[PDB]
Amino acid sequence: STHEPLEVLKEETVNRHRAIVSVMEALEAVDWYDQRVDASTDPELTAILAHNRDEAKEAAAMTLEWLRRNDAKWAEHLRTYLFTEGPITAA
Amino acid sequence: STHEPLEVLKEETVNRHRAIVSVMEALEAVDWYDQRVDASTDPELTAILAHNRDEAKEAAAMTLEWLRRNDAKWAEHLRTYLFTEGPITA
Amino acid sequence: STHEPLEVLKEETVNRHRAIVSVMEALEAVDWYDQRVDASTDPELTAILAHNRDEAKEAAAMTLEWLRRNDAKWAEHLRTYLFTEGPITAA
Amino acid sequence: STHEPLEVLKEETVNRHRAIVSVMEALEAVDWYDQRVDASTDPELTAILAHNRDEAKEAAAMTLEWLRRNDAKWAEHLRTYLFTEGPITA
Amino acid sequence: STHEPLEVLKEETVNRHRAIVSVMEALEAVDWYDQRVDASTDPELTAILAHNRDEAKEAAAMTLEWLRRNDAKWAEHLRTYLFTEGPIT
Amino acid sequence: STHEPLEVLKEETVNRHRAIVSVMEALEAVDWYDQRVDASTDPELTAILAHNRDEAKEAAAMTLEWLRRNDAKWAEHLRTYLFTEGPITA
Amino acid sequence: THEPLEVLKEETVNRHRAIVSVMEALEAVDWYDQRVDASTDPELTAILAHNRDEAKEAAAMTLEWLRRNDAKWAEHLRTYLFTEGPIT
Amino acid sequence: STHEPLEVLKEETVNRHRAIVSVMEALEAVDWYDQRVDASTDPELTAILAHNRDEAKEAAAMTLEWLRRNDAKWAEHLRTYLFTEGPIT
Amino acid sequence: STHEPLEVLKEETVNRHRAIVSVMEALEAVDWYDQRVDASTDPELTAILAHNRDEAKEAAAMTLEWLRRNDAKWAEHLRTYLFTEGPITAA
Amino acid sequence: STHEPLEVLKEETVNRHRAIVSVMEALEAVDWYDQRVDASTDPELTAILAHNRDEAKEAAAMTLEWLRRNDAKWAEHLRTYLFTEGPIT
Ligand SMILES: [Mg+2]
Ligand SMILES: [Mg+2]
Ligand SMILES: [Mg+2]
Ligand SMILES: [Mg+2]
Ligand SMILES: [Mg+2]
Ligand SMILES: [Mg+2]
Ligand SMILES: [Mg+2]
Ligand SMILES: [Mg+2]
Ligand SMILES: [Mg+2]
Ligand SMILES: [Mg+2]
Repeated sequence: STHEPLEVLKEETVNRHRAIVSVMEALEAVDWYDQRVDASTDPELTAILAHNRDEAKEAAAMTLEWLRRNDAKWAEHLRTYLFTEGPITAA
Repeated sequence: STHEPLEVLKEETVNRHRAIVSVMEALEAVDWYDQRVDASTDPELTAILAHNRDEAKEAAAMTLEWLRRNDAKWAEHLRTYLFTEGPITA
Repeated sequence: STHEPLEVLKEETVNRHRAIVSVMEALEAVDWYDQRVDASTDPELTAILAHNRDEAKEAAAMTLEWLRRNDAKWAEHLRTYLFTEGPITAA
Repeated sequence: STHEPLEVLKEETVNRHRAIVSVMEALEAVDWYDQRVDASTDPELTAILAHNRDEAKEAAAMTLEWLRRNDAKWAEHLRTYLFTEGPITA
Repeated sequence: STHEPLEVLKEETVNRHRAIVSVMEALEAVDWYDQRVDASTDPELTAILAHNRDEAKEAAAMTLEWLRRNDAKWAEHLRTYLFTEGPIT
Repeated sequence: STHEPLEVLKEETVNRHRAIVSVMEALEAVDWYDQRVDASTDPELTAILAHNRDEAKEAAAMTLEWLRRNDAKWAEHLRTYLFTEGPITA
Repeated sequence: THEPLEVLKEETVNRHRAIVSVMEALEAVDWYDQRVDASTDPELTAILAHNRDEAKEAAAMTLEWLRRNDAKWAEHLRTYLFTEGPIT
Repeated sequence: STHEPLEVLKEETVNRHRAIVSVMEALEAVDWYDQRVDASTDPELTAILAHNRDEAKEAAAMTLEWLRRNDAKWAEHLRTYLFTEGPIT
Repeated sequence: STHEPLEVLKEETVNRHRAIVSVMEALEAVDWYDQRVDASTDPELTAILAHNRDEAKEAAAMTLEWLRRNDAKWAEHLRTYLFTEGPITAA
Repeated sequence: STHEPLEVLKEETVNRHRAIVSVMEALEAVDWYDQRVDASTDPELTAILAHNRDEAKEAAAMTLEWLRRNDAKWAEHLRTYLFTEGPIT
């Protein structure tokens, strides 16, 4: 699934890759479930879709914390920006 | 861009969509840049690639903070897990 | 996201479409998560990936039950094969 | 057809992959067949598509049972939710 | 799902489009199921896959018969080649 | 181009794969050529496209006869439905 | 298409139909020829090679249409086709 | 990037592959550039896009001549249809 | 061919979109042509491919100057980095 | 990520490939961000997207200069067209 061959990649690069694409897929799941939540005309499907939407938000948060713990620059930038107030582009 | 038609989606949903896919695109850029840094055999090229890799992390972090501010569940789950100690799943 | 234009589709069909593709995406995440579980050389990431692997299984299951309650043939074929013994083709 | 290389994947993980993508492809055919059932303006084609739609639902059902027999968590979660009454998220 | 817009296409063309992509999708499933039959190391799964493989051939054949009945050239060319002997060439 | 690796596939499975995808690609060209015939506003182009469309039906028909000859269930299922009368779903 | 139809000229849309018909024919020639090399069944190989060459013919016809209906295709095809010596 | 694996392909087949897909990629750029010429509302961009549109036409033609020189059936079929008069079919 | 619907885009934006993806496609032809130049074992074909590779570079160049003339930040950032000496990151 | 296999590619060709695709990916980021700048109905988000849009223009510029230093024909053609006035063609 990696774009470069595995023998030229440091083991750590490959685990960050596995974590990053797991976040990507959770995010995409959040977006698509929410869109189906707005568009659904069956209220029982909608509760299911919204529950799993929020489970996918959780999966993303866990895996982002791993990246933060395992990457110095994710650590610095996430601290710079998450849980702040005032203009985001100026933090 | 969207999966469902724009006319049945709430304004807020569509703005969050724009933020989510931007984080996705920055995440993917992080991954691909970093793999290229490992594999690059030109150190001037490697330096560019590694610099822009970290600019993409910042772009991701900015947009995720936006999601955090505009979505109750993004705020709750990011607060449960980010900047913690001990087993993440716990 | 539908193949045929929305105006020629019955509302129920579009609701089942939303359900089916949601199961498809959940299945896919189960598969991709589990493969990363085998391949991860970081045990912290592996635990995160396995936890979310199994939440994706739950989302699949909830949404198939919705399909079952809202489709006569899903109800029939699921009843025939799930929770059986002996050769599956022989049920 | 796998994301990770075959050599680091347990044999069962690869057979479960084969089952999951087969279920995925069956589901997609159900969906597309049903949409074409609604849209076809030739009632003969419509009968074919509806018949094969349901064969495809059956193929998904068979393979899902295989998953349930070969994965403790599929078995638990399918036991929690299928053939129940009342709110699915409860 | 069509390439040209629906307002400029004849209705029969659009039904034939529905039949054709149904055949393609069944064919693709035949191929992919059969490859998994070869590669599967769990024989209970292999049996499921081979049963579904062959149900997919049946869906293709039915829908190819619909095309044959609803398209003169499908009828001509399928008549020339199917169930013949000697070099297909 | 095979979903599974070549070393685990039987040679005849791989040749049927080569035949099957050739039929698919010919089928696709029938559909796309026929759609362009309906939509074209140049009658010379229209005549080219309808000519090649029907050539594509021929390549499919040829390769489907090969499949019939080389796969027991293609033979059985094709012999059940082609050149029949009355409701197909029987 | 790329752009929406309402901003496109009708000459451009017909050329598009011709161009992608050539592209698809070209792609079929390639994939057929690769399967000709790879096939270990000679009756299939004969079929695949036969249809390969029909696809070259479908491409050639449609290219003549582009030539007759596009001034620069007519110019560039005339410059290079059926020549000898360095193509550059 | 090839359909079949490289180890079972002739180098001739693979060089013709390189030529065919290069023509395909040029053909697409001609189409997409021309569509952008129609759609552009800036006359300078439009002028750039049209020039590069026509460079792509040239690249297809050169590479198509190589195919003619290296493939007996390319040679026969191109010589039947290019630069002719009357019904192409 | 736009991610967002045309009716919400500024006309100058869609034109810049048209120029950007044209650069992208020319860049891609340069890369793929060059790889075919290295790998090709026929020099007539390699010469053809090498000629068109460089024509594609020129197409990228022309189109990027249009972007430069119609977007201040393209103009600024391109003015900082192109035709410089010494470490590219430090300009 | 290459179309041809790495073993037949010169080391520098692969490096230029890495640089080219990096520019390509930046370019796409500029476009999609800018379209969302126009379309967003939340001004805080728009500010983020406009900032990141312009960071991506910068990455493209950096990486484009690297190409200019490592490819004689990029150097010639970039020399010809960038920072000029008058008809580009
Ligand atoms: Mg949870
Ligand atoms: Mg906790
Ligand atoms: Mg259903
Ligand atoms: Mg749950
Ligand atoms: Mg059955
Ligand atoms: Mg049956
Ligand atoms: Mg013929
Ligand atoms: Mg012919
Ligand atoms: Mg020229
Ligand atoms: Mg030039």
